[PDB]
Parts: sequence; structure tokens; C-alpha cells
Amino acid sequence: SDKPVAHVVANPQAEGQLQWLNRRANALLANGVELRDNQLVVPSEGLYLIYSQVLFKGQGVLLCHTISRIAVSYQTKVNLLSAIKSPAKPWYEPIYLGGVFQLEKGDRLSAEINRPDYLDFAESGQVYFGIIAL
Amino acid sequence: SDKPVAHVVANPQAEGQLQWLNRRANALLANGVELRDNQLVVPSEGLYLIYSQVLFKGQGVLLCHTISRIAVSYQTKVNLLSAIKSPAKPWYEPIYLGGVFQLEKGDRLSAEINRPDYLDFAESGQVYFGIIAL
Amino acid sequence: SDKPVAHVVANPQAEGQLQWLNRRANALLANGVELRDNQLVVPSEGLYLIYSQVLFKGQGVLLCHTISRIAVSYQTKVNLLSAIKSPAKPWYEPIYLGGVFQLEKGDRLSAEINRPDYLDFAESGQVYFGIIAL
Ligand SMILES: *SCC1=CC(C)(C)N(O)C1(C)C
Ligand SMILES: *SCC1=CC(C)(C)N(O)C1(C)C
Ligand SMILES: *SCC1=CC(C)(C)N(O)C1(C)C
Repeated sequence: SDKPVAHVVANPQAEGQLQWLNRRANALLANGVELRDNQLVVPSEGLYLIYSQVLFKGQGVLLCHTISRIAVSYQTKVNLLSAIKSPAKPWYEPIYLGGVFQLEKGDRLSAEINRPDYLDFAESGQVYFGIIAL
Repeated sequence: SDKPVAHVVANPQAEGQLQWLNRRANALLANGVELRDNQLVVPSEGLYLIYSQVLFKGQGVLLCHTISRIAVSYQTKVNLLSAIKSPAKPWYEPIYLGGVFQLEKGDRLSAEINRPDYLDFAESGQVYFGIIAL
Repeated sequence: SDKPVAHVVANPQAEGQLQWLNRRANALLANGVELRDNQLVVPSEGLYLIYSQVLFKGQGVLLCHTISRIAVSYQTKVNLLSAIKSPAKPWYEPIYLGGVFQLEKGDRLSAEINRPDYLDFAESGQVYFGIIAL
């Protein structure tokens, strides 16, 4: 298996920040993909499936979630996938994004939310970001 | 790269209609896939990953989103993937659908919502529809 | 086409239970994947894309949805993907999960909700669970 692949997950001990980690069980960062400055770096040109989920939580705002592309050539962030959700017992709100994109070598991808202080990663599998070359 | 692929996005200037476009940056329509009468036409038999997202917006209904298959042989629409969501400051509501399906040559796929007048495509990456042969 | 693949759907006649079926049109269970005791059994090691959607309905709770891995070696359930949603006319709430994972031969996957009595499968395409080897 030599396809570029990543499936990174939120650091559960970061406070007020969405920090992606690969060195967890059931996470991946293989075959050229790099995690640099919290972004995923594409090893080769091609079509990639790109996806991410966040979970928000509260008790008693507009919340969005975006995956953006930084082109190696044009050093400016373009949204590839984006969603917005409007929300004392607790409430939860997931958002999922995923699509296929042609990327070039060295592009960086970030999966970002506007209010990291609303994230819930109390349990595994709740907040994640991945790519696979197809 | 010779895999059939499409990633089409809502026309932001259509009013009250979900019109899919490929001639945008970060959109795709390659290797046999066609966009005909707002539907995606499958070039060859095989397994395809199929997906789509819509974003709804309001201020101050049942809203659904479906991907359907028209078989070349049986000219009738079958839902492959479907979701329903129940919703003066603004509110937003995304819906995501995605799955793998065996399709035959010439099948048409549509990604449809019941109330296009509730869609929000004010910004890129909010409303999209894609397939990839796997 | 020899890739392991499954796309299973909720049994619409089960009452208060999420029972996955493959013997429906537009469903799949091919090339080694097995459905045993309501779980999907992986035929070979490799990277798999794994996904599932549920739809909840009510009229007039915390609702979650998880895909878990049972390792053949370690017979304990780990959540791979999980989401929680907080909700007389009817209301509906979808949840979608999907990610790429390295699995080993004989692993079992389950897609589970905590309140099957809230599920809505009145129509096709609403509740589904699939994998594809990549
Ligand atoms: S999602 C929060 C923020 C406000 C809004 C206009 C809804 N979003 O697009 C951004 C990210 C700018
Ligand atoms: S989603 C809007 C409309 C009504 C309802 C029964 C909820 N949907 O299934 C359709 C598309 C028919
Ligand atoms: S989702 C229902 C149930 C309660 C809660 C803590 C929110 N979930 O994690 C479980 C599955 C335990």
C-alpha cells in the first residue's frame, strides 16, 4: 500500500485549539503526506478525497468548519468545503465535510473552525481530518 | 489519471434553483463523466463513490436533500441517499450525503433539494455534488 | 472489480432495531466482506473508507451514532467515528460519519445508535453503512 493517506484527530488535551495529531491509534500519516504547522502537505499531484468532522458542544453563535487549500504556487487560502450551523442541559452539533479535489505537489490543506472553544473531543472519533490519494 | 470523476458546485448567481457547474476552479468533470440537464451521466459500469452537500439558510419547513439514480434501462428515479432536517438573526443548516454504489453505463444521477429558495451559496464550498469511480 | 465493498441499509420492517441488510437493490456485499451478527467483517488487511448515516425523527434526548472497530486480536470495541446531536409537528435529524482506516483481516465493524426507536427508515436511502477497500 503506497497511496498517500492521512487521518488525523484532534488533540484531546489542547485547550481552546484544534491541534491535529497522527500519533494516536487508528490515525494515519503515511506514504508522503506531512503534517506541518497543523496543515496537511500533499506529496504528489493527483485527485484526493478530503474530509473532516467537528463536534461542537454547549450548555445553556454561528459555528463553522472549513477545509481550505493553500496552493504552492499561489500562497492564498481558498475554501474547498465549508459549512455553517446555528445551534441548563448540554447540546451537541456535528459538522461533516468531504469531497474529491485535484491537488498539486506541495499544496497545504487546513481544517479549521471559528470557535475552537466550543469543540468537544471528550471521546475518540469525534473530530478528525483526512485525505486519501485516489 | 483516467478514473471517471466529477465535483460540481452550485451556481451562485442562479436564483431559486440548484444549478450544478463544473467550469469553476476547484471543480471537476473528467474522464467520461458528463453534466447533462443538471444530472451527472456515468461513462462506464463500476463502483462509484457518490456524495453531495447542501447548506440552507433562513432568518426568523422540512428541508431535504436526495441523490437519486436514473437507470438507463429502467427510466425511473430511485433514491440512493436521502436526508431530512427540521430547522430575527440568521440560521444555517448543512446536510451531507455519501455512499458507494454499483452503477451501469449511462445512468444519470441528480442531487436535489425540495426548497432551492432556502439554499445558501454566498461563499465557495457550501453546496457541491461529486462522484469518483473506484 | 475485486475490491472488498459493502453498502448495507437499515431493515425498514425491524421495529426498534437497526438491522443491516445487503439483499436490497442498490446495496452491496461483495469480494470477501461478510455481514455477521449485524457487523461487517473485513476480508483482508488494508486501508478502508468507512461511512454511515442515520436519520432520527420525532414529534413534540441525546442521540448518537458511532462506528466501532473490533480487532481480531484485541476483542474490544474502539470507536473510530462518533457523533452526538441534541434535537406537535415532526422533526428530523441526520448524522453522517466517514473516514479512512487501516484494518486487519477479520476485524469487525459496527454502526450503532443509542436509541433505535428514534430511527426513521420510512423511505430508501436514509440509513446506511458501508466500507470500500482503497
Ligand atoms: S462561521 C463564523 C464566521 C461568520 C460567518 C460569516 C457565518 N462565517 O463565514 C465565518 C467563518 C466568517
Ligand atoms: S423533505 C420535503 C418533502 C416532504 C418529505 C415527506 C419530508 N420529503 O420526503 C419530501 C421530499 C417529500
Ligand atoms: S449519545 C448517548 C449516550 C450518552 C452520551 C454520553 C452523550 N453518549 O456518548 C452515549 C453513547 C454514551
